[PDB]
Order: sequence, then structure tokens, then C-alpha cells
Amino acid sequence: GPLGSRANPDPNCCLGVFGLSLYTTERDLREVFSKYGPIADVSIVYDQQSRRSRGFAFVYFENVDDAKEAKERANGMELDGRRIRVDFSITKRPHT
Repeated sequence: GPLGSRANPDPNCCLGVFGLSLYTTERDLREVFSKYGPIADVSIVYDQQSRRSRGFAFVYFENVDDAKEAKERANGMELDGRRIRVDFSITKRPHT
């Protein structure tokens, strides 16, 4: 149902996208998200034993301002009959 408590209030060119369909593709995500500016890539998350989608993905813009427009426009809309959610994200690297 409804949810207000989940958010990432820190802008970046990387967005995480959640609540997708098992039939959603990186083409359909490009078709939803390229409305807001240039895209570097898009990657869906898949299960490592059953090889199906896990219902979430990450979208990578060329600039933080394109990702800001996208996060204000796509967050909470409908795609393939499934009602999504969209938030800012960041990359990671090992360190010692």
C-alpha cells in the first residue's frame, strides 16, 4: 500500500528504480527515463539461481540535473501495470 518513509534526499546522476514488472526491460526503462535527458546506461537486477528479475533496477544519466528532473517526474507512476518508486543512488568501491 501507501508509503512515505522510504526516500534518498541526496541528488546524483544515478537513480534506483523499484516496483518493476518481471517483463520490464532496459528498453522500457530507457523509453520511460530518456524523456528527462541523456542516458549513459540502464541495468536491471536479476536472481543468481532462478535468472528472473528481482523487480528493481538502476538508471544512469549523463548529468545530475537530468536525474533530478527524472526523480521529480517518474517517482510513483505506472509501468507495465506495475506501480514503481524512484530515488537517488551512489556507486561503491573497496577500501582498507
